[PDB]
Amino acid sequence: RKIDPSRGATLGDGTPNDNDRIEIGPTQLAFSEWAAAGLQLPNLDRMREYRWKRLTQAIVDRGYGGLLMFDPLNIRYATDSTNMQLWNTHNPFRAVLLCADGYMVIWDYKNSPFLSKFNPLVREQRSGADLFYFDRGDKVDVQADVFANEVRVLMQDHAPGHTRLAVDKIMLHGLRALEAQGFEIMEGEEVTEKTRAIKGPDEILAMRCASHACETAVAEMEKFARAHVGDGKTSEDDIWAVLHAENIKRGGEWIETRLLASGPRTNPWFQECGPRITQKNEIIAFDTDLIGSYGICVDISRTWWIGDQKPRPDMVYAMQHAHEHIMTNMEMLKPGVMIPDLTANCHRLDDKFQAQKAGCLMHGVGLCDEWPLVAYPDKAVPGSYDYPLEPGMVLCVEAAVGEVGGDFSIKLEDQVLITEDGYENLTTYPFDAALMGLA
Amino acid sequence: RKIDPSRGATLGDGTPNDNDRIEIGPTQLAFSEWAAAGLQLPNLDRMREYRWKRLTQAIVDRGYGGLLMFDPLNIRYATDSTNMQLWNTHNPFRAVLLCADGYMVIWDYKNSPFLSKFNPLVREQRSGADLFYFDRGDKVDVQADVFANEVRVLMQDHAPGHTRLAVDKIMLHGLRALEAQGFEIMEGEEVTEKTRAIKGPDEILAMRCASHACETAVAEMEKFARAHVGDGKTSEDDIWAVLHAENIKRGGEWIETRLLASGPRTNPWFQECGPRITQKNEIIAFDTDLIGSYGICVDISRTWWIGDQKPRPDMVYAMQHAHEHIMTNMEMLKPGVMIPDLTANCHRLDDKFQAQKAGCLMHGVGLCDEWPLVAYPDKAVPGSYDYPLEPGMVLCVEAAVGEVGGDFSIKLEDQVLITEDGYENLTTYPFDAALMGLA
Ligand SMILES: [Fe+3]
Ligand SMILES: [Fe+3]
Ligand SMILES: [Fe+3]
Ligand SMILES: [Fe+3]
Repeated sequence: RKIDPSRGATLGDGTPNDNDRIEIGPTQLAFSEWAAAGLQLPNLDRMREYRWKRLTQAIVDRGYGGLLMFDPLNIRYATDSTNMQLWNTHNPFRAVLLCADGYMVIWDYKNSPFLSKFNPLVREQRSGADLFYFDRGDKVDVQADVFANEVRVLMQDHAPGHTRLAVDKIMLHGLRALEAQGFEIMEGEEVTEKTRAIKGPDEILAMRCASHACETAVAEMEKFARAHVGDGKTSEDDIWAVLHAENIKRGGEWIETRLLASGPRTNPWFQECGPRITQKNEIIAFDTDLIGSYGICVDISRTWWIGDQKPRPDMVYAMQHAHEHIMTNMEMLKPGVMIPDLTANCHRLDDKFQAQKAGCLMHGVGLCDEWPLVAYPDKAVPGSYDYPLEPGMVLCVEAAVGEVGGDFSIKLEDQVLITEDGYENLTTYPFDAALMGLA
Repeated sequence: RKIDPSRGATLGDGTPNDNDRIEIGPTQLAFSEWAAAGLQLPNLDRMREYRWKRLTQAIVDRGYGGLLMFDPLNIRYATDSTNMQLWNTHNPFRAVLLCADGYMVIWDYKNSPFLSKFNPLVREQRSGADLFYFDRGDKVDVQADVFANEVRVLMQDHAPGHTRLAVDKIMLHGLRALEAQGFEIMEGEEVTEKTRAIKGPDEILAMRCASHACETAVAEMEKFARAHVGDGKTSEDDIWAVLHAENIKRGGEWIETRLLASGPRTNPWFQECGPRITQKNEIIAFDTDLIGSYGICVDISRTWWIGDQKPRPDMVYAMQHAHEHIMTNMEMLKPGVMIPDLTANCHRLDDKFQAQKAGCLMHGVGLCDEWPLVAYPDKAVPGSYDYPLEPGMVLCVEAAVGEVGGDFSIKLEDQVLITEDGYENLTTYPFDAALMGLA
């Protein structure tokens, strides 16, 4: 029973054309819009092989025996398998071990070993890596030793002679149990972040699709906002709810922040989306921070003016300054540029906007916000990110622009791929004409 | 400028009646529905004080000097302050120290110290507790020592003589830095889970509101499903998206899982909500797993039959058996009953449903799934939860009922309060009359 009657045994991404399959993914709505937009689809099998090969090599390059992952985003990277991702983020029930020979094992939720079976690179599905008080109460320690012994045996068989085990993050009972087994615990995030920083061809294709779906969802939200803002009942939450639904309808997964705000709640930036009733002749600013189709993060920001009056002149200047900030900074991007040189040479925001500027001028992005973080000169730490940009990295380029004690802020941000030659702005979403000083 | 013209300086929960305030919360939509339903609103101030006093007492009772929290759900319990909750769950940028004398400090996101200022119990807003590779690269270790020295000084001043410091979960760099300051690191979750297990009166009021908002959101989803399932395009994701949007519109926060499935995808249970095109004359089953209004978790499950035909007799039996399971198990609940006695005396599912039954027959709930976990007899571990039920505990009571290799499952679950001399089922959502064999 096909989900897409117009295709053969597989969908355009190589997955089975089967309405009843376990595996989820983009909806027919999403696939339809991508085809209309002329987008080439990723091949998921080749994508999954690329990530696994790259992560395996990262382990080998460091002389480690294995990498043990409890962060659901790292688990997603290694296996492309989801399972209650958001519950998993703060309940560590799940683990993946990847050994130096490429052998990969998942410890999954006891009731659902079938969820990663679609990926043959996952060689075993086990259970019992859930080492936290809710799940095991006063008997965490017993299972921690069972689990740590399993990891020892796997490492003995698939990484013999290696005692170095990289771990991204683990509960203290698990840490103690692994150390008891003889492991020297290495920093797993140094491995995962640097590995994930370079996207293969299929990941870039997935991201193009995710970017399109997100921009479409945002367009629905803009449509809702311009039609309903100022009707005396429409709140920030009402507007933001459109983005939630439109993302989910296209096979997206969640939203990381609550960064949509209206009017004076845009300054200081990082106030959260809430019940505030929106008003005519006001700024609405937001940051998608969105985990979208194929599980790819799309992290873009736009600021809107909605009203019958024109925006104030200080608003227009702020918007122009913000847009100038990200376009100038984006021009720095090409392979071989050292991250601290991005910091040293970035566009300078006016004195009045310096106190409230964003936490970085750029950061990586893939399955969520990722390494590197490109700090502004006054916050940058020498020796923290001494590495060059490379083709296949993706960076979001940020501008947060507002005065201390001001009654609005501008937030703009684009998602940019590093190419062989330089860069490609993936983001095609319009900038507000009125705020840009146009008409 | 009031957000509610009909009230004075405060809203019904005692928060400022101010459309432009920083603090978020339930929307006017939610408040209106609750007022119409005759629900008493929580007093947030009294609620926050209750939690803080109880958490401090927990630290004192154990002979600890303090509790350091990086889990966003624990931070929300201690402070009632949110900040990019979902981003926070897998990016540990945030921390709260609560000392034995009740002194409480938050290290927040550098750019947003203002987010917890509404709670005067939070005595200081700092920054620099973000000890992970994305945020600090190769210089995590330097700040980890800065942060650990700060914790030492606070503990010297507010818990003199104490070397025991409970920690829920911390990055390894943080762990080593704290231990280097002379702290003995204790299990923080044992403190937070047992503290959070007893709800004060305002928390229970808050939960009654969240439950009502959730059931309203679910009713919208049921209306959408019964109207649109079987139209040849409506997908699981389309249906589920209604729950997302209606939650956000009422001031809810997120959904923890993807547990909605249609038809044969309901068996085995734990398949994820996806692109599947729904069909007339099929089961749809779901678990809300919802973080709702006031940040209260509402975790209920229902199973629907949608179609012009009657459900099969085995579907009716399974549904009635599931309903019998949770009503029988619920009837065991009262103060003083020992958790392992719930396990020992629980309703027995038929043999053919035993393999695929849920991971527990009950579990606690508050800001999310919480201690205790009441396991079925064949999984229960002696000595893991040797504790009695107490008034103020809230337990979800569930049933997953499906045969190995079967083409459907039933999922039912209600949310139940322990009272002074028994229990009160908080959940009023209907059971499908056709599946119950009543229609
Ligand atoms: Fe962002
Ligand atoms: Fe960003
Ligand atoms: Fe649940
Ligand atoms: Fe549950």
